[PDB]
Amino acid sequence: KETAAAKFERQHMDSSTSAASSSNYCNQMMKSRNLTKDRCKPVNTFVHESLADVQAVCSQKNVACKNGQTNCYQSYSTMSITDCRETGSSKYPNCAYKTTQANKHIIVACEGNPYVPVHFDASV
Amino acid sequence: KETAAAKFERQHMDSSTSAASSSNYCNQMMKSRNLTKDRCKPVNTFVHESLADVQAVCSQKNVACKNGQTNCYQSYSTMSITDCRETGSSKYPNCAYKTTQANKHIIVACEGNPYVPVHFDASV
Repeated sequence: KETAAAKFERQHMDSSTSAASSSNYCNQMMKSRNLTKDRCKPVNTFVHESLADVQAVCSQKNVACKNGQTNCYQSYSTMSITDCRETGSSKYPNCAYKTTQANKHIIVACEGNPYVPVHFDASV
Repeated sequence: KETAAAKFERQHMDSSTSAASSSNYCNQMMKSRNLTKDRCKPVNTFVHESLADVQAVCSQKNVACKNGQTNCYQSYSTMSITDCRETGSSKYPNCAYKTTQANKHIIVACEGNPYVPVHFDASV
């Protein structure tokens, strides 16, 4: 069964780009991650920094997650992220996305042994 | 001297084809890619997606290489590859290959700075 730790890397990690490099990053990036498989996942954030630089956020500032649960942590440093949003107009099997490059702190939910990111909570 | 990745690119990149269109793709390719120069290489797989998308597996699912080395990576997406097997009848200077075509997940060894595919570990 795909694990929660691998799901996060599949949906949010991208260490080979320094940042989204063109307006098409999202449309392809999202599909290759199989995020358009059963339907337009509507919004998705990608991080272009090391898995370690990211797993390390799990030891950074502890913050309450948007769900009220307390396993979240916020990046001390800002990180290159690429934000991906379904456009009005985006429509399952033709899902379409606006790609925004940004540098901001991220919030991830952490769990298990290595302690690593299992859910992407938000960028600030 | 040919780089390990230029070599990877010569031994398995095949981006001009969606896939092998005949049982003779294999005999044709094995020879041109210089792999039958000193002996009949017995086994070898060609991948039919952009170099961009193979290099992209280098940020995909970390997996252990056949040798225990961990700089291997498994493709989130399945890919069309053509499998080439040395046939009985094949006799070095007359190498013959069985051509097998499928859509499967691939495993690459990655190395250096750009991080790129240098080794074909396996298809799943």
